[PDB]
Parts: sequence; C-alpha cells; structure tokens
Amino acid sequence: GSLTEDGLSYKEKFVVRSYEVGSNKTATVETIANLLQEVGCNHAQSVGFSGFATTTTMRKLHLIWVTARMHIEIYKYPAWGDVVEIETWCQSEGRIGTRRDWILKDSVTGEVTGRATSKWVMMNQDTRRLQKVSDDVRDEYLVFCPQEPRLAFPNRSLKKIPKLEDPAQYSMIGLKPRRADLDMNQHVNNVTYIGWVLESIPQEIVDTHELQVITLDYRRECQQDDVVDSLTTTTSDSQFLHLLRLSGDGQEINRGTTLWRKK
Ligand SMILES: CC(=O)N1CCSc2ccccc2C1
Repeated sequence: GSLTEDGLSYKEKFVVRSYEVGSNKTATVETIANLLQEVGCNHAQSVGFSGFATTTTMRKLHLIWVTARMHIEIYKYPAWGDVVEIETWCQSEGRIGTRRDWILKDSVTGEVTGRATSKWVMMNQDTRRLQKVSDDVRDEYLVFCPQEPRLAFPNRSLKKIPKLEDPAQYSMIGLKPRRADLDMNQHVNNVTYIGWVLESIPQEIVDTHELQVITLDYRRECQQDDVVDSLTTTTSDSQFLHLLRLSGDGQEINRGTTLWRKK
C-alpha cells in the first residue's frame, strides 16, 4: 500500500487467503479485523511511528495508544481469491483521544463492501493509567490527520453498550489465549477478543446468518495466564449483547453488541 495523494490517508490491498476464510469461503470477521490492524500499522510506519504508534515524546513518557472501542459494519465479505482495498486514516477527538477509520472496497467493483471505526486513548504503559493528551503530542500527530471531518460513520458506532445481566442465555467458558493469540509484545491481540465474543454465539446462528455489525468496548487486558468466560444473550435480523469476564472473579474485560442478517 501507500499514503494517498495528500498524505492524509493510507491505501492497501489484500488478497484473501485459504486459511483466512470461514465455512462459506468468505473472509472471517477475524480476518477483517486483522487487515484493519495491518493497514493501520503500515499507515503508522509510512509516517515514522511504531503496534502502539508512539512518538518521541510518548516513548519518553512511557505513553501508548490503546483501543477503547472497535466498531465494524460489513455489507459483503470478500471471497478467498478476491482483492480488497482498504483505506484508513485518523482524526483527533480533542484531548479525549483519536479515532481511526477504515473503508473496505472491492478492488474490482470499487464498491464499499464494509467500514470500521475505533476509539484510541493515551495511556501510561506501566501504570495502565489513562491521561488526556498534552498539546505537545496533539501537535506531533495532527500533521498526519485531515483537519476537516471525514467520518466513515456519519449512529450505531456511538451507542452505549449495557452490562449483560446473569444468567446469560449462552456461554463459552474457560477460554485461554495461546502463543498465537499474543502479539509481538506478549499482549493478547485485540482480534482474539472478537473471536472469543463469538464463541458464545450458537452455531445454529453462525450457519443461518452473516455477521453484519460488531461493537466492542475494551475495559481490561487479558493476561497470558488468564482465562475468560464468554457470555451472550439475544436482545431481539438478530441482535446480541456480549460480555467477556475473568473466569474466576468475574472481572469484566469487554462488552459488545452484534447484529446478524439472514442469508
Ligand atoms: C490512533 C492511531 O492510529 N494513531 C494515533 C493518532 S494519529 C495517526 C496518524 C497516522 C498514522 C498513525 C497514527 C497513530
């Protein structure tokens, strides 16, 4: 891929690979989330960042970007073989943090086959303590963002997610991350959590429906040595509320909604 003409967004294409697709020979949503991360990481490279996207000042202060929310809407999943073009860019949301967005297109048709957004926040790597953004860093990244609004989602991506009340309708328990689920920093990839959420979706559903939407608030990181319970309940198309929590204490690590359409 590369930066667009104006250097305020990044474009890249991906060929969907054998092991990337689900049972209907189209890309799994995990494959997608992976591709957003990947193009995101190249956008950050192309402009001289680190996958924490750190600046000089940030590295100095031990600060990091971390995802607070991740929101994906898919209209059509690409097929094994198909080429998908993904464009991505960031904007600031003042001192709250930044937003990254992606547009997914068919490289053939040029039609929008999906879109994503995400909320990133500034955090002390060591203390896990969030801080608001100083003006000095709000000067380092701004030159890589458009100043005029550009919204993938101009609203479902912004609705507030409630906490699932016991008993949950479905559940998958005793999930734990293996080494493939850890990143280059030995942190559980944010894609893993997506995978875990959807373990408590009944197979019946996965077979009759395509996933349309997924929203996901991140609350706590799952450690290598932790174990997670995945809970789901129907709130209805078909809709679900979700909760990931520590198997033992019941400490929450994620919450999220899905939306599925008949085929
Ligand atoms: C959220 C995020 O991706 N970043 C922080 C906010 S700006 C930015 C702009 C271009 C490339 C990479 C970044 C890193």
